[PDB]
Amino acid sequence: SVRKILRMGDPILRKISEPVTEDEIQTKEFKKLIRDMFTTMRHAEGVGLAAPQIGILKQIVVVGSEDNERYPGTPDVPERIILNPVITPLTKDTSGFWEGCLSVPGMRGYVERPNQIRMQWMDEKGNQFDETIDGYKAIVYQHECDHLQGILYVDRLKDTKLFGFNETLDS
Amino acid sequence: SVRKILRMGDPILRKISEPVTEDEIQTKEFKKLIRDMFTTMRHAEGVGLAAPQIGILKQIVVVGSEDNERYPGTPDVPERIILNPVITPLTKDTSGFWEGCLSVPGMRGYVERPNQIRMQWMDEKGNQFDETIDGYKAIVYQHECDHLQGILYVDRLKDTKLFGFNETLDS
Ligand SMILES: CCCCC[C@H](CC(=O)NO)C(=O)N[C@H](C(=O)N1CCC[C@H]1CO)C(C)C
Ligand SMILES: CCCCC[C@H](CC(=O)NO)C(=O)N[C@H](C(=O)N1CCC[C@H]1CO)C(C)C
Ligand SMILES: [Zn+2]
Ligand SMILES: [Zn+2]
Repeated sequence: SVRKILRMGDPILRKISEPVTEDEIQTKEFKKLIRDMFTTMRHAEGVGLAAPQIGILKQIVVVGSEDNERYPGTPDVPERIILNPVITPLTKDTSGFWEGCLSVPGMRGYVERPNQIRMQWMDEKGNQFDETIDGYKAIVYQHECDHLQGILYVDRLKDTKLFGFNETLDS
Repeated sequence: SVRKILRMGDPILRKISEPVTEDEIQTKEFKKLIRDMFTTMRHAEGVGLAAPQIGILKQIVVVGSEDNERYPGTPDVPERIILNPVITPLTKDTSGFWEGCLSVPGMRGYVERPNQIRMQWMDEKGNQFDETIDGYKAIVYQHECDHLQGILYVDRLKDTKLFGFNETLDS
């Protein structure tokens, strides 16, 4: 099923989501959340989603793009569940990008983030990873990992001049 | 008649509007602009408006809120034309306030501006003033005068946490 997405302004979006236990991942309730998250993300045509975005303060992320409409210039991201992620920048180099949050509808803003990061997470199965990510994925990943710390891209705008509504940025 | 209002993102909103000549104020075309600005502001239920907001880069402002049946908690702002305004802060004291711009629809943000300023302008008749303004008016005035220097309140947000959509801030 599809859940409602919290819009910027609601304080839930600024609170810190907490860890997921090695037990919760087996609860029937959990499996349903994931499903919802996905079904929810897919609906709004997003590339990722964070538990809080729907109201749950748990370190749970969902990514993956179904190689579809809009973005015929945006690479793909494999479906995957990210739990209790922890990131570390590897370089001071930056890659600019116009981000848009689902919680901040109709607006995009220019945001520079590091382009080489070491992330450590865990999947629905319990396998723990520790690889080094780069390019677009790192961007996605970082954006999502931010919500877990109660942070929206708007907090990182390089220059407020470079921020506006889609309707008019496309002109 | 009513004119269209530029939304944040359009670059016109970031360019510097230029002065109005002692002649332009007599042009029949001018008088029409004013009428339009007002009729426009009145429609969107605003307290003020700047030429650029409708597409004209001329230092022209329009203010005015009579029967405050719309917004209570605030003073009255008498109808008036402000031309070629120049402000100077008089104190370092600040007064907080949740501003909303017509160019940034459906959103408010907390903004602290000085509360004692010396403004100098000129009216449709050509009379030049130089008085010291304070309280809510100064806020309005400063807000409006900002749009002439190509600045939106969003540029002055105290803390990005304190910024969101009306729909959800009223909770
Ligand atoms: C680095 C993360 C990239 C964006 C992630 C968001 C999902 C989100 O809001 N997470 O919190 C998204 O799908 N955003 C879309 C977006 O801004 N996109 C999708 C393709 C790239 C970019 C537009 O250039 C909007 C249109 C819904
Ligand atoms: C500094 C306050 C002056 C605001 C001027 C704007 C008009 C504007 O955006 N001009 O550029 C306005 O009407 N703003 C309204 C606004 O923010 N108001 C109106 C009453 C006080 C304040 C919020 O309550 C919006 C909500 C329509
Ligand atoms: Zn987001
Ligand atoms: Zn404004």
